[PDB]
Amino acid sequence: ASRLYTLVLVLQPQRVLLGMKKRGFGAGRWNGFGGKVQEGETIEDGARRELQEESGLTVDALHKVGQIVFEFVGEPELMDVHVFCTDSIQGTPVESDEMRPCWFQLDQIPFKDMWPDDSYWFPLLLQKKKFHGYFKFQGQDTILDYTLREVDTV
Ligand SMILES: Nc1nc2ccccc2nc1N1CCCC1
Repeated sequence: ASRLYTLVLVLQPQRVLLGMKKRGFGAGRWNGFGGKVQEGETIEDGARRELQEESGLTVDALHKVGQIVFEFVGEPELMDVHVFCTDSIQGTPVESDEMRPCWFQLDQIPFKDMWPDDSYWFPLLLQKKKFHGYFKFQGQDTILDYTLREVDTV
């Protein structure tokens, strides 16, 4: 009863890359890069493809850092989001009709213009912790309840 999704954060020692969606899913918020996984495609392969297609970057090594399940009250399908980190990229991010990438110093993460769950798990990602999480939403701006715990293996 869930659909697989990937989310990739390009995290360097002093900055992180986010992209502003110009429309569709996530318009007007800063997002990591990702999307649905294809049939016959592993999750790690889906994440590499999604990062490259949406940001224009080429990634060597991806590290699995978390798994987050999203429930939207009333919607049957859960979103099972597999979160990845990387610091080994080649290229320059590309702005397209769909996405506007920007680098953010770690102290200037725009949490007020991101999703409400990001304020909870993003700090774990930034200090190299792995996590498993669950968030129940009503709409897109209200967390009804949640769980989030640090783990040794994702
Ligand atoms: N992190 C996200 N939180 C959301 C909360 C409510 C509604 C939608 C959301 N989308 C998110 N992300 C976009 C790509 C994966 C994570």
